[PDB]
Amino acid sequence: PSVFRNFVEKGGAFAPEKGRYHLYVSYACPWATRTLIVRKIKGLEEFIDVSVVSPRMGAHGWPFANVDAFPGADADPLFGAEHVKDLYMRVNPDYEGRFTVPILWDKKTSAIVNNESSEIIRMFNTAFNDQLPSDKAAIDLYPEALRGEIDGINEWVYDTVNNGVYKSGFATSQKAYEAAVVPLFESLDRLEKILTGKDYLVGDQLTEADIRLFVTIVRFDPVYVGHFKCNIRTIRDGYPAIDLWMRKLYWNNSAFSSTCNFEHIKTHYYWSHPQINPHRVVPVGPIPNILP
Amino acid sequence: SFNRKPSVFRNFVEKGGAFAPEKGRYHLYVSYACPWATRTLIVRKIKGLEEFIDVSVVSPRMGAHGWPFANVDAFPGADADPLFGAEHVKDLYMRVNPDYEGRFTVPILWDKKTSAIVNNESSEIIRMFNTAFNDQLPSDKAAIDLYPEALRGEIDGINEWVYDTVNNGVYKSGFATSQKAYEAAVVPLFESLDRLEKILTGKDYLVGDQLTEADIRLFVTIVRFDPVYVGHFKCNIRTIRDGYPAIDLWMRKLYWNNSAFSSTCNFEHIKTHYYWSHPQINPHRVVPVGPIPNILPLHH
Repeated sequence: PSVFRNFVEKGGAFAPEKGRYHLYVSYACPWATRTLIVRKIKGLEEFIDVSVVSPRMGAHGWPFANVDAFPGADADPLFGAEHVKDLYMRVNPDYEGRFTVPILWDKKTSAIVNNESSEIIRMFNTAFNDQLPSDKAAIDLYPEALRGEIDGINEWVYDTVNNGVYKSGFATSQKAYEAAVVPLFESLDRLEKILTGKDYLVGDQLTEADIRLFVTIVRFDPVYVGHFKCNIRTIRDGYPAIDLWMRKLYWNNSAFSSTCNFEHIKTHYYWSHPQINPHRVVPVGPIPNILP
Repeated sequence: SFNRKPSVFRNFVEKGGAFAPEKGRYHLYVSYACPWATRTLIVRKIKGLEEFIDVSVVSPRMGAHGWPFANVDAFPGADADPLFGAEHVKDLYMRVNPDYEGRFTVPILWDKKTSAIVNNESSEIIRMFNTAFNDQLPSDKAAIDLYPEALRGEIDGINEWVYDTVNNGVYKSGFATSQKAYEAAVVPLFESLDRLEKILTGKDYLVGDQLTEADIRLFVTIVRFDPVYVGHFKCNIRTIRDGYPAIDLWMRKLYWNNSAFSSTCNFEHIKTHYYWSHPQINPHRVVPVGPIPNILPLHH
């Protein structure tokens, strides 16, 4: 239940202006990786900067490179912040919500525009088109011919897959655990017969629906199988077409390979959850992280 | 780092000795989840001793007081203690020696006549179940020898590094409290699994093209490798199903073609024990739906 739900739209308080917005993310959080993937498909590395927090979350939440100097992590360049908490309590000092990543930060106002990944990739989809080159501005991860159909698939993929892995690993009872994994793999079987032969989830063109499914499927086999007990079967050997669909987004599209740091992924989940893995031991994991 | 503790009771059921092979004299305390106990049960049915040694099945939900019996924890397939009404396996060790400071492991070979423990080392128990009782068994069951002396050099050879890197290596992988000790155990394990993969390629048994104990000591670990050991012990470099086809296929030929490996294999007891009994590896005691199925069919 994320707060801050404002959009960067022309003629608004948050207008698409170059070098005005900063994106606080982690390479491990799948909702943050959404924003980053879309940020590179449309070439916005000149409109939105990115600070990568350390994956070893704990006690004080997401830390920055000054307190925890993990490879690939950035220090906070806007403020002297040590943890993501500092940006939330900057805007509201009695904020009782959570310190969720990603964060799209407005430098000009010094406030949070949005931290809901579904919308950030969608404002990263419109808004900035006037200032982008012709090829990168042509990309549309949400054309309205197949829009309504995307929200349909994105809705049950969100509930059973994107979030289903989380109610699997974080469940504290056997009953709640089983209530989450079975719909997860049932929807994975439904997704498996969708992507048989097809190369994309919808309409022969890469869409956000592929992206919201990719960031969780890319972490299914390394993390979600062992750490979240989503082990009915693996995407590697149980879902061959889902597997192959994922690897051609990975090896044939730069916005998925450069946005995928398995070190941050596996280190975060296994280290920052002491009540699922008390000794913070990260397995050598499935080798390799992803097949060719 | 995980350092196992050796067994204290190491007497044998042999010739004119204190422990002679007499029908209905010995009681075997086991659990369907313990792979070292499952050794005893596999050998007990290959050589047909179900009328010489009875078996009490301990509840798989170990915890606090160690292995409990069906009277304190009523899990399906678990038995109560019929000889002394014991609540936990600890009681049988403490019965014979009230100043016994060791651990309360299973299996237990109990001498009813002395009211004492004959043996609690699985490596030797499967070897006394192979000798001793041959005079009293039928010809078919007495002919079986899981340790013929022609191959008593290959068996101890393979059994030595299979125990250290595979049988016990899986335990020092999962029970490790540090990243280095974890990595120090998983790498030799899968290295020995690669070596095991090239041995059993084409072959039907580990040594000399016949069912030996070495096949039995390796089976009890491989059959639970994919269900428990991958997720719970983070031994997930590869799975036996899709990474080691010859080890996998070797295991399924012992499972589906020999009843003494299927009837001694209760996956529920296996998966419930490891996930419920280790609150320092899985604090909320949640047992995954696991790899489906527990073991692949004989045609794959």
